[PDB]
Amino acid sequence: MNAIHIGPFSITPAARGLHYGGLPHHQWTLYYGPREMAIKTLPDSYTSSEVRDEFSDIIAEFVIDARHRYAPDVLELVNSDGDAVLARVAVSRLPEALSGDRFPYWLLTASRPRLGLPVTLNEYTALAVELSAPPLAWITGLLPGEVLTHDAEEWRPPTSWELRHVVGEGSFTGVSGAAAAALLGMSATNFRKYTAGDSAANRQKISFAAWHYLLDRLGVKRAS
Repeated sequence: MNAIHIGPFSITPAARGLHYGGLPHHQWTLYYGPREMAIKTLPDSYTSSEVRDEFSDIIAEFVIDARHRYAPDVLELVNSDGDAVLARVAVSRLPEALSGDRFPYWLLTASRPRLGLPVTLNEYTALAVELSAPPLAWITGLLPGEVLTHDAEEWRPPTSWELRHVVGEGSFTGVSGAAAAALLGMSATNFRKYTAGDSAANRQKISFAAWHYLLDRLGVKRAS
């Protein structure tokens, strides 16, 4: 009857069980941090991974909701007075020269309010290199800004709960602790001092530079 952890998710059994149809069950609750997500009444004869699996659909649609809810803005390349979209690019930040003929392409916002700027192809290229969003940028939709900021005066190290958004096989990147450690050039043992049940008594937290470098290597947030 031990509680189960899938990255930042938690499935816990209630303190006392119950009989249902003469057999012992327990109600298990799915938690995303403090948010209660789902309740299911499960036979005690269920293994741990039987409990775990019964909730993996509700988790999957959470992810789906988050990939959409936090998807980056998208820019569109069209011919100057052309008629089709020639390319699209997701961008984690908008170009500062956007508003309402020497140039042969327009870079357009894919959503209203429509902002545009005229660009040569080399200009479009430089912009996309600079601004392109990385594959898992939507995970930043779930982390607090104190953790994401490059302002060393306001930066707060992530908690193990926040770290588990991005490392751990049940995390939203799927990338395990041991792989994460190698990215940072540390031992698996040393990196796991940051993500543990007892990590509150581990005085060494992840460094500002390691964390932002990590988020880049995992494809969550460009170091720029």
